[PDB]
Amino acid sequence: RPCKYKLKKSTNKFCVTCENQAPVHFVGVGSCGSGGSGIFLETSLSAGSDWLTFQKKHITNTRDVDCDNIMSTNLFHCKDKNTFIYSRPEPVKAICKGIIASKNVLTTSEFYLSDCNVTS
Repeated sequence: RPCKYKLKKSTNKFCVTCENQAPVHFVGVGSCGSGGSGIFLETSLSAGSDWLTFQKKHITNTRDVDCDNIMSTNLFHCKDKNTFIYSRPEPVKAICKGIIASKNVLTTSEFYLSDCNVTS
């Protein structure tokens, strides 16, 4: 038990940013949230990371998270929240095709969304 968190689950699409035919940034859940401010509280995988690590960061092919055993995983850092996407890599990567412009579109399908938010 690393920290204390509250129970949040949903089932919906997600928004991201494609850069060189692969999504290297998260944007939002069921919508695309505008980035036109000096905010830096996000992971910002655009500079110093890739799509190849974006997957391991907050996506899984099997939700095994209980928000009490993540002391054993890479997420032991006691963050304020995280947003786990239970999907395959295909419906995430293939949202874009030929895009170099650092942009994507919101998905259309409904995936298992697994948030967990801190409770002090």
